Amino acid sequence: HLSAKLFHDKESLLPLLKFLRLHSHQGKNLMLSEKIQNLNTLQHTLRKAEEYLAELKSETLYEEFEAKFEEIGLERGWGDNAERVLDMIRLLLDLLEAPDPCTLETFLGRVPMVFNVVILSPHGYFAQDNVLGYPDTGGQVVYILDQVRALEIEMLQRIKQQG
Amino acid sequence: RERLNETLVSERNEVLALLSRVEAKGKGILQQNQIIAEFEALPEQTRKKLEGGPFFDLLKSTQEAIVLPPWVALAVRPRPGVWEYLRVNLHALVVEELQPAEFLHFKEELVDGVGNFTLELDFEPFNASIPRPTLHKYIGNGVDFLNRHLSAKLFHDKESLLPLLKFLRLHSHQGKNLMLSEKIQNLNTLQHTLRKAEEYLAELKSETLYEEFEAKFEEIGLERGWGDNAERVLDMIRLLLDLLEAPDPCTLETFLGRVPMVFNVVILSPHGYFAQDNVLGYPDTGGQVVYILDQVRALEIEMLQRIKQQGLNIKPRILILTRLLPDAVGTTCGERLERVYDSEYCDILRVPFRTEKGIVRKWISRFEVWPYLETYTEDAAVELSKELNGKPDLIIGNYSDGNLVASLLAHKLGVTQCTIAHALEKTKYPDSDIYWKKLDDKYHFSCQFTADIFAMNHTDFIITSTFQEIAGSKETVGQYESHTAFTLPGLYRVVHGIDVFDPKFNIVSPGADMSIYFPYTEEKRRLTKFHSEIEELLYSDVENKEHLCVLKDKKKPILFTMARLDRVKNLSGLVEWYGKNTRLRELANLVVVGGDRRKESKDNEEKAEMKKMYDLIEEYKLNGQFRWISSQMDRVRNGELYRYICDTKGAFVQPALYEAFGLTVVEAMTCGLPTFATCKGGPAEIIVHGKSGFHIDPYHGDQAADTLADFFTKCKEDPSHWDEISKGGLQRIEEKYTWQIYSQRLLTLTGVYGFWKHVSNLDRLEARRYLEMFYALKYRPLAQAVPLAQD
Amino acid sequence: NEVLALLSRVEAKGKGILQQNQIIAEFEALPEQTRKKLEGGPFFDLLKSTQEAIVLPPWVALAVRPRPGVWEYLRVNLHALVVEELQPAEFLHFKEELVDGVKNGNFTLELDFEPFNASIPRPTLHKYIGNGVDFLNRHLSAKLFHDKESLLPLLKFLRLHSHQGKNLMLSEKIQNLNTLQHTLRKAEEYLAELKSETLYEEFEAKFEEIGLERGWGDNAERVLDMIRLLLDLLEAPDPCTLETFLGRVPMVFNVVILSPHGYFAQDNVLGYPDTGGQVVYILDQVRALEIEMLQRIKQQGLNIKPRILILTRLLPDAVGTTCGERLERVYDSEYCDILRVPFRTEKGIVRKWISRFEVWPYLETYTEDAAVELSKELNGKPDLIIGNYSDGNLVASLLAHKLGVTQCTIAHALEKTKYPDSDIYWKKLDDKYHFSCQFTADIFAMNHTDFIITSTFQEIAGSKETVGQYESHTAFTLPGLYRVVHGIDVFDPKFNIVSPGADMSIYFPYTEEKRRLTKFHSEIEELLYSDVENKEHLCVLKDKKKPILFTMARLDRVKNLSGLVEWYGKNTRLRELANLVVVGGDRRKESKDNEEKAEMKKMYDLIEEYKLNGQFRWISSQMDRVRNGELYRYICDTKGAFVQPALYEAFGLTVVEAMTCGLPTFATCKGGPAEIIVHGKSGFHIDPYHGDQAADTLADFFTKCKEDPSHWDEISKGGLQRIEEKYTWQIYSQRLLTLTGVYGFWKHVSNLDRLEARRYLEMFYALKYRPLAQAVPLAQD
Ligand SMILES: O=c1ccn([C@@H]2O[C@H](COP(=O)(O)OP(=O)(O)O)[C@@H](O)[C@H]2O)c(=O)[nH]1
Ligand SMILES: O=c1ccn([C@@H]2O[C@H](COP(=O)(O)OP(=O)(O)O)[C@@H](O)[C@H]2O)c(=O)[nH]1
Ligand SMILES: O=c1ccn([C@@H]2O[C@H](COP(=O)(O)OP(=O)(O)O)[C@@H](O)[C@H]2O)c(=O)[nH]1
Ligand SMILES: OC[C@H]1O[C@](O)(CO)[C@@H](O)[C@@H]1O
Ligand SMILES: OC[C@H]1O[C@](O)(CO)[C@@H](O)[C@@H]1O
Ligand SMILES: OC[C@H]1O[C@](O)(CO)[C@@H](O)[C@@H]1O
Ligand SMILES: [K+]
Ligand SMILES: [K+]
Ligand SMILES: [K+]
Repeated sequence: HLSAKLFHDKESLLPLLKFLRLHSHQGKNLMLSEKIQNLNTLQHTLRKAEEYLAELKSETLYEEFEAKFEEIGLERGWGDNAERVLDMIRLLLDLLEAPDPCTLETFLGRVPMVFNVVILSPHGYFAQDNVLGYPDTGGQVVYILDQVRALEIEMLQRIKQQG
Repeated sequence: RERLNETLVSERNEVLALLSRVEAKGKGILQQNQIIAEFEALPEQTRKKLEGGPFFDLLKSTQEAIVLPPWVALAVRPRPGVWEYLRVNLHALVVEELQPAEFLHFKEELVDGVGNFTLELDFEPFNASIPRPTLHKYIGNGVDFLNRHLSAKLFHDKESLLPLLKFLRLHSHQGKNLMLSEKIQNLNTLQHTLRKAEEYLAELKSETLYEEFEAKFEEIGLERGWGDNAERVLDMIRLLLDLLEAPDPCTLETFLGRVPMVFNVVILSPHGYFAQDNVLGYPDTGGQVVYILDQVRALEIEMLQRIKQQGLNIKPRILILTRLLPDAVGTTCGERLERVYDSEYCDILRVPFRTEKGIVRKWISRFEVWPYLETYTEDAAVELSKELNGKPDLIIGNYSDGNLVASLLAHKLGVTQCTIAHALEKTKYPDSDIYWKKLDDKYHFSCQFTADIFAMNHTDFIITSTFQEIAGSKETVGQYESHTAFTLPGLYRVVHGIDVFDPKFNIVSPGADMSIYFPYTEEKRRLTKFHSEIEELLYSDVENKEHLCVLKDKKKPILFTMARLDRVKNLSGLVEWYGKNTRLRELANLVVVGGDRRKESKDNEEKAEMKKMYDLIEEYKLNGQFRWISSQMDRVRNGELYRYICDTKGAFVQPALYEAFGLTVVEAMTCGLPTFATCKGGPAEIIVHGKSGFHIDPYHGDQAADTLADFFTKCKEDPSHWDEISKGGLQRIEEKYTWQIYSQRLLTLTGVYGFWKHVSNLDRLEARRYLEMFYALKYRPLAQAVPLAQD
Repeated sequence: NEVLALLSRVEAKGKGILQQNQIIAEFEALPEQTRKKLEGGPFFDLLKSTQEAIVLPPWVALAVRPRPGVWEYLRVNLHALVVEELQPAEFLHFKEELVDGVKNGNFTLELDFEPFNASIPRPTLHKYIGNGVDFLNRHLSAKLFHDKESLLPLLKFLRLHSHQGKNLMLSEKIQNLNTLQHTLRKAEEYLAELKSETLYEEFEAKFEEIGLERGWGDNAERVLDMIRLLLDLLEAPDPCTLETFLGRVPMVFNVVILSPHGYFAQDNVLGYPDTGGQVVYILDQVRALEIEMLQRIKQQGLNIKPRILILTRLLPDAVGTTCGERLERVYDSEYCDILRVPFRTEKGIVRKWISRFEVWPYLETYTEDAAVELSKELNGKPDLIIGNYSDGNLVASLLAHKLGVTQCTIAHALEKTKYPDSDIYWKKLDDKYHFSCQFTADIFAMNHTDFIITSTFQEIAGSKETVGQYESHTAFTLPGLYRVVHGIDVFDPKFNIVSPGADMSIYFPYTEEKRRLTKFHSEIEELLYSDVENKEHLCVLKDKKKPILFTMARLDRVKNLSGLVEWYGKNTRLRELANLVVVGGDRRKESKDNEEKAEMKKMYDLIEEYKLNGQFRWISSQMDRVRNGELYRYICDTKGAFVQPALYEAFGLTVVEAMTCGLPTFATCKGGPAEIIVHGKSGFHIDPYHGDQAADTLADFFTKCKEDPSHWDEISKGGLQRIEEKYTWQIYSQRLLTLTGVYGFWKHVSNLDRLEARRYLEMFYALKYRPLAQAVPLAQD
């Protein structure tokens, strides 16, 4: 649905830009800067970013080309090296041109997003010992402990990969 | 309009940048390419240039510098497919940017000097239907774009889905019903029918043959064409259910590619001597022929598998329509119907040219066939009507006459159309657009350019062999691209000819037949049966129509080339470069194959070119370092010939002023022979300089010649150097140019565009009338103008 | 009735290879058969509605017109039955076989405009034919309704609107619908408290600050109304409000009118070949258009001085006329001038008058020259361009294109309908009439123009039984040249019926004595009643007391005056009842025109053959409208009648002129007069194809009026009332100006989709007209 609504409808694409422009965490600005006010300069910048990066060595750290990026309106979060920033930028360019579901998902999943997570489990005796089997204390408790542990490994992984 | 700024740098660099803008004025009343615009005062400048700052922008990318009265106009191309036209004047200031139609006005004043209501062709209005990619990535990728649009349009729009239903509902072959029967009158029942089918089918065994459930299917409204077994019928049913629900690009393409569609194929290749033997190297007879022959073989094999897999027994037929030449002796060009070697279903179908005085017997040059094509279309319609069982499912045009005809044919018969340029003469003959009038009596370029612009927009999709054929490179303009804005002063002005972003361009790269051309290093496969013949061909002391001069030293590496002999192929030029460079003549022997000296020659360029070769031999005293070999018509022996050059550790050089694709380049590499190809056109893309081969510049040949001397010099020092490039090439080929994926791609495209054709019928209706009128009132007159051949 | 149709289909086959019209198809077929007719069933109506049937040996093709604008094409084998549906293109194949022996080339050009115009949905109703502005209004109204993207055009339009560098409406300060909104409200409060009559000079200082430029009104009351209209459009657009506003915005200041052929002047011309109602129409038009134009410019609070140029051809050697001067003021106007530019070639300018059928090779250069010459005359560029007839429409299109101006076209006649089967038979007519050129320009300007003005409904869609002038251009073919599958649509929103009128100061009832111009009587008496035969008038009337059967017109084949003379000549009863007075041809000089020259011989001969002396007075061209008006009123005095026996008449200003004077009129039923007159009420119809009946009908009128004198006065009154209601110049000027505004704006909205049609017509002009035009032999001095 998004993939289709996102195809050459300008009034449709703006939201994605607002998203990336407003996107920030803990006072640090992410993805697009405030210097980018519209799809036009967004398209322009992304392109300008592609040309440049295409030339650098794959494993080049974001820090190197960071100076240039900050000028043209690009803040952190695209990737840790040039290779990863390259793909991420290429994907977004694609969403602006010819949106498809695989691309839409793959990109929205890559944007560093989940940092702080709140999980709600009020009832039962929720603990890591001397609990399981008490009234109301059961698979939910077991499920949630396994979940956060797994979830934390991924979140670190994703935070690292996006630089 | 950013590029009109970096030039305002006259305020900073002025006393310098108005110099290069001068030493151009010191050429005068003309135009010149980057080679000239750049290599003029820029290199010929003094250290008082120091212009390697902000200004190198426009110079470095400026396609043509057109000198005029005090005003000089530049054409600047920031990115492929984007054009800004500018004019300042020489010494003086005030440089103002120009509109497209206006920039052409300035080009026309360069010849005629001044026809107010003189025609403008503009196609941009006639296509705004689907939007167009602004992204480099989608150039030559258009089907991927059309898919994504089609997917979107199809997504939950009731009315929007109906087209797909009707498509499968009407669809049929030779009166037999395929896909959906007439029972399904709306999406409601189709949704329901498909669902019930999947139920029944999901239950049965994987390998269960269609015949089992055909009974049930026929009952519920489903005819054949879904698959041979149940496993395949299931997949197809799911694909469709999915396009009904939540369409996506991968699915749409997959399903549309899969529907049984292409059974009868019609291929137009009228000009030249089209045959499987005793032809190649003749005028107009060359890579287009080789390409079509490999093409149909591959296409047949894929078609057969698709038909089998979909649960059909239908017999495919592929016809190559060309001209019947009753008088070409020693060829088969006189026989109406001929089976293509190694195919069951591919046939050459020959139809004669005629006027009201009866058939026209003699061979005619590809530049002169125009008057004959419309009657050819009529007559071919009739003949292919006779041979074909049912009508054509796909029509593919080739080159200008072929594309012209295939357009007419497809309009007439109502069939999906593809075109393949194979070359575009406007890029091969520089400024032949602006200067067309003085060239017309010889090349009749007025008809061709018209046929080209006509077919280009008339076709449903276009196949190209490279990206360069569409948008070229970052530095230089593409072959199609150069047709976007041009003028033929006095005739008409093309404001928008074609758009490098049009969703109809698809790049499908051909290959070389791998049983003919393989690595020289496989001994088990070498054809030694041929070595006597080849030893004679290269090294014998007999001079005759088969070969001229002689090689004194038989152990040198051979510098090899092969091609039709015409001016653009530039074989004479290479012979000169070689002649002048003494170090190179020392290291290697020149062996050139082109032109047929067994018979007196009827082609203008060929004749001219034979004259130069004859002279050059005398001028540079080529005897003993040179061997001039006549046209080699047998591809099989040709394969062994390439490999043989490999044994000597030589190279293949292709010195053309422009080369639209260059199969010989693909061939040489496939054999493992290190290749030096021209940087103008396709080989620029085929070869990665230094890795899979090298590039040379036909405009600086003395440099080309010495580059070659460096290469041989290195290999004598380090023989592993020769091997390095040999492998580079072998790999590039395996990676890029091969026939396997070709047919699959081609069939899939036909499926997608065929359906697209039906949705979008309503908005192309205007462009259809436009194109009808262009042909009627522009082409027909120009063609009738062309002199008839005299028997 | 499977046994019957095989019969009529036989009778129709017996006629052989030809086409037959309903006048014949079913006219011979249905009644001329046995009593086997029994046809009151369904299959009857099919034939009864058939416009033509083209019969070839195995087959007959039928064009069926159930309702105006609605066509079906069918074929039937004359044996075996089997009716078969047919596409317009396939039906046209038949005509092409009928003539050349085979269809036009398989790849020969088919003109089809349908896919082009389609930008806006077609009206299906009879009511909207000729009413197109009404329809375009409901469309814009809706497209405008609460659509941001759709209101911008109106802002952009109003923001760029200017004249001669003086800004109008909105200034550059207003960049968006929001500030426009805010400003209009701000402007609304202000003007609400002010006195109605406060002049724009007062609040002018204020408006300029908030971005409002001049042209909203002359006083506060008017600026207020207008601003509120715009508020409404931005809020809740409706058709009436939209039109009113668009018609109010000051737009037309400079007007360019194209009328190149004939001898175009204010005196000493009318009745000369090619010189006739088109000239009259245009003169009355500019006069009235100027008045309204001044009216509006004042009201919107502007001081601009209008200009109206009528571009025509400079004829240096036409003597006795003013056709030799470059600039001429139109009598009774401040701002209207005739502007003459000469025809020329490489060899220099061409002196001699050239017939309308021959001008084509000259029309392109004319346009270029005209452009240059009107650039000198006009202050600013043209705000409106009006094409007239074929050569005029052709040149009006090229100018409109060149200058980017709003284009209207007025046919004034369409030759294809005047010369039956001139499309299918075009080839044998061409050396003489060059219809390949003309039809080409017709089709070209018809589509190229922004809107079209007609003088009658019949001019578009005809009547229930008969095809319309434009309607006949929808599907037609010119064997060997090209095929027109869809050339025009009778329902096209660009059509507008705006009826012209007769100048009310020149033509009025014969019964107002104070107004009659008696100073003319001496002359007219000699004109009608004198015993002298000369180049001014031929023969002589024996009895001055009989009523006069009067007609006046250009003298040519189609006006069919030699016909009327013959009808009258044959019929003794008519001859005793009244004298025939025919005004046509100028016999003072040698006639340089083909039809007129031949038409004169026909006339002369008839005079001898029918012994016309004593009953007949043949008068030369009366070139002065003033005396002519009185001449009309004199015919009234005798209790005579006006008769207009054309084979076809596109509109018929004479018929109007007659009726306006109170002179009972019998006019041809072929073409415009059919709509103008209501048989038995406003006058009577006659059929030029049955003359002897036309005559008898006239004799009957006169016999009646003799027995009952008050019967003459009934028709007289009916004619007068009819005119008062339908044909008058007053509204014309309002409508035309309004239309120019609505269509002017639509230009900016629809521009996206006329780009396609624009390139289509460009190629048609370039590769079709030009070549044809150049093929026409040039005149030689
Ligand atoms: O005495 C007990 C009972 C339960 N469990 C664990 O609690 C979870 C029960 O989850 P399940 O989904 O099976 O049932 P639920 O308690 O969620 O209804 C499982 O991990 C059990 O191994 C346990 O560790 N000790
Ligand atoms: O004397 C000749 C000349 C041509 N060729 C073949 O003709 C084709 C030429 O194709 P290319 O694209 O290189 O040149 P084109 O003729 O298309 O311009 C290649 O397959 C060559 O092997 C050949 O076999 N013998
Ligand atoms: O000898 C003539 C003939 C014509 N007229 C005028 O020319 C016009 C003819 O217009 P109409 O539309 O009736 O016929 P048209 O000439 O336009 O075909 C009328 O105003 C006539 O009064 C005239 O004044 N004197
Ligand atoms: O009904 C299942 C119950 O057990 C839990 O998994 C907790 O162990 C909860 O979901 C709920 O209290
Ligand atoms: O223009 C090059 C020529 O050679 C061909 O490849 C045929 O061998 C054609 O494309 C064209 O006739
Ligand atoms: O075709 C009728 C003729 O009469 C006119 O109305 C002018 O008197 C013109 O439109 C045309 O020349
Ligand atoms: K951000
Ligand atoms: K079917
Ligand atoms: K304004």
